[PDB]
Amino acid sequence: MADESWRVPTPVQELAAGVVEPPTQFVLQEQDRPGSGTLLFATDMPEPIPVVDLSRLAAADEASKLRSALETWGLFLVTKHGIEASLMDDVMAASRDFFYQPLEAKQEYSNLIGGKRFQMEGYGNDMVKSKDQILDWQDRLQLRVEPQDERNLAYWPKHPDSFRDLLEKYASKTKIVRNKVLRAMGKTLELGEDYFISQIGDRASAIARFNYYPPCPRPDLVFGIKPHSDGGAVTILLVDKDVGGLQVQKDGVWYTVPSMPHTLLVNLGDSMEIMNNGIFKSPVHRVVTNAEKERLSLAMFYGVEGQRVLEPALGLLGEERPARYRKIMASDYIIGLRQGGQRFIETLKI
Ligand SMILES: O=C(O)CCC(=O)C(=O)O
Ligand SMILES: [Co+2]
Repeated sequence: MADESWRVPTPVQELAAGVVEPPTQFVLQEQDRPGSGTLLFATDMPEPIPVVDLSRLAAADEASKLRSALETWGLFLVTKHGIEASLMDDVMAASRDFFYQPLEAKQEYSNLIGGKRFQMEGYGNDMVKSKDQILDWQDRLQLRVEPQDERNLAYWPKHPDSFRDLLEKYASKTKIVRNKVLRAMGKTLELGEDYFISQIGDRASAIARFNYYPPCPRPDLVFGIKPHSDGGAVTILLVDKDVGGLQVQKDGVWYTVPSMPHTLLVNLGDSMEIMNNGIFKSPVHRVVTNAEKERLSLAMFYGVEGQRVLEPALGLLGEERPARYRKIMASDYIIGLRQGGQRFIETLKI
């Protein structure tokens, strides 16, 4: 009937080889470009830089840093998070080893069912919904890590042969970090330390996303990953070798997210914004490319169980305090998120 072979994009790592212009499907309209047309993409983030010593989170001055960071930016760097540098280095080395393999080897894990049907899990790109869609300058391998009995290990790279063990160990380590952050948030919001852990639920999704950003000859014309907020409750992000690129939006201004060696980045998701009545909000963020080197990151997305109603916590609505978000089942929120200027969560504000 009709040819829709534009739904099947070639990996950017291939398209980026040796080019001096970005192919047209990556080029943003002038007013949408990182510097809107200029070479100045972002402002340096002002002090105090949002940094949280996770081992000292029970101390009041550290809790005050976490609260200040979440109010101001919706994210923070974490130090002393309990994840050994050797394991952070190895999981990102395993990722680099996978992306460096031949296209043939990587497409054995393709997220294009039968070579044509997008699904989220596997190696490739995000869904192409229309011919005129501007694509991001990245590829990604995305894997469902939790619940354990829902994993499809056929999409997990078999080479290098320690990829699976490294990801499993790392994910179990980021779950500890997740819970420590969530307990500190329940405490500062006076909701109980286990409030958000229980809202999220024992079988909640945890998804690993290994991002690969090839060098781009014209970083002013494309996004490595387009402006967005994460949809779940909390994201724990690891950037290999702290290569720059990540930026965060605040009051319409884009700020470079600074790096610290051996740290992780925690950012809130939209589901958390609703659950906490907007006290802390989900930050809009993006990745700009560079001309010199590839950039690798690993995001651990912690979602909320699908049938949980997302709604402002009851403890935040005492004393006739008004709800600022309509309620919505978590699976319904994700569905609305994947629909096509205005972010979906704006439709829920009251
Ligand atoms: O690569 C990064 O630093 C950001 C990744 C990100 O925003 C995402 O995968 O949702
Ligand atoms: Co993100």
